[PDB]
Amino acid sequence: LGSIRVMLIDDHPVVRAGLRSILDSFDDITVVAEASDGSNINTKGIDVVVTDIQMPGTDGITLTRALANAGGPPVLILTTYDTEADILAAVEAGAMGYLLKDAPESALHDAVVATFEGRRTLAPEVANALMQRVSKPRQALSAREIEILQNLEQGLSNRQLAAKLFISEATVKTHLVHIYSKLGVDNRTAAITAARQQRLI
Ligand SMILES: [Mg+2]
Ligand SMILES: [Mg+2]
Ligand SMILES: [Mg+2]
Ligand SMILES: [Mg+2]
Ligand SMILES: [Mg+2]
Ligand SMILES: [Mg+2]
Ligand SMILES: [Mg+2]
Repeated sequence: LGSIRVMLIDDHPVVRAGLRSILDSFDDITVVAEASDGSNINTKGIDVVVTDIQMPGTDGITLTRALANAGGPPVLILTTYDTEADILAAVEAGAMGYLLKDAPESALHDAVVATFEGRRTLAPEVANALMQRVSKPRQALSAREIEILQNLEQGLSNRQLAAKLFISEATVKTHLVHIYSKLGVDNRTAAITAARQQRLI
């Protein structure tokens, strides 16, 4: 056949229509099927699946894995640089290709062809979006949190901490949750050890 037969999947018909128009505009690509999620999909006659991440029912991450399990057609995942979707889970799913939805049209064409030919598209723009999303610098422990650790080191219970610092036992407990998360621990003895190793107190 002269054209690569695409199934285009997106829960947002206003966005889907723009992508369809772009894909169909190439002489070597034809959108033969559309869907609004990844459920019940029949891939007979489909050369490439082009899919969104965020969709109700079966999302693009689950669809990617399902098609992989079936030995189904290869998948190109489209997203946005500022997506609220789980971009890390999408990348971990191991689709053949990844591209942003507002990439140059030629790049979308080339991504479809690459996907069809079984060549990976790990688009730098997607990689950059992933790094931005997952690499979040975390704030220092606050003065209050350091104070709590210094008193935990002296062996104070939650009640004693509350009495000494003039904050409620519930407020103490909330702080401890946050401290334990920052320290990578789940109890008070381990927190003290970590705070000592980390030279925090
Ligand atoms: Mg969408
Ligand atoms: Mg056009
Ligand atoms: Mg066409
Ligand atoms: Mg095929
Ligand atoms: Mg453009
Ligand atoms: Mg070209
Ligand atoms: Mg000290």
